[PDB]
Amino acid sequence: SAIERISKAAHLIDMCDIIREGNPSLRTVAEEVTFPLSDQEIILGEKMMQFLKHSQDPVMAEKMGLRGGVGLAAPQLDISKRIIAVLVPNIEAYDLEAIMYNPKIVSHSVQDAALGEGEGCLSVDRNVPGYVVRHARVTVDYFDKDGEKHRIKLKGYNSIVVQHEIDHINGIMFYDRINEKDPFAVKDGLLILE
Ligand SMILES: OCN(O)CCCc1ccccc1
Ligand code: NI
Repeated sequence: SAIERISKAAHLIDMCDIIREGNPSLRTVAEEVTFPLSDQEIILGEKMMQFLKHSQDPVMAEKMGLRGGVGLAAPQLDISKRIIAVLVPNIEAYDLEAIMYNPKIVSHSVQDAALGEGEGCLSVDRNVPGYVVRHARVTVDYFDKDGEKHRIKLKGYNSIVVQHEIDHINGIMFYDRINEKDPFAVKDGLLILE
């Protein structure tokens, strides 16, 4: 069991725990978690966040052969649960740090946005150029490990990152939102971030 081994106290998540394109799990819609959460579901959230921090540490990422990341979704660990972790650094130490259970976008702006540099994915071993078109702004509802409900409004990079992870729990990949015809086309109402 993926969640079983990953939740072991001694286990440290690394690239070998992350599945890549081709694995059906990434195109499957993750199942919602029920409350109260099991101890394993809470630990998994914590393990995920620990992974993000490790991936962001120079020495850690190096020793563990980790690809840097600011977000991670359970499906990427072959665990089909609606659980995601986000850790966006400020340029406190973080612009956004959260472990979200059953996250859901309850409202979004008409205006769209996309990173000028485009996007990458820990489960995708290749570069796919293009603007990943997303909602500029979103209001997201989610539950924390204690089952408490949170409603937040995101913009800029945080908005992009959370949408990328929520897409994972819905079986969607970043390149699914890039314009096939013109990967770098700038449509009306599209806000390029940079
Ligand atoms: O699932 C997360 N992951 O593969 C790491 C990439 C996170 C990310 C990077 C740039 C723009 C949006 C999201
Ligand atoms: Ni990804």
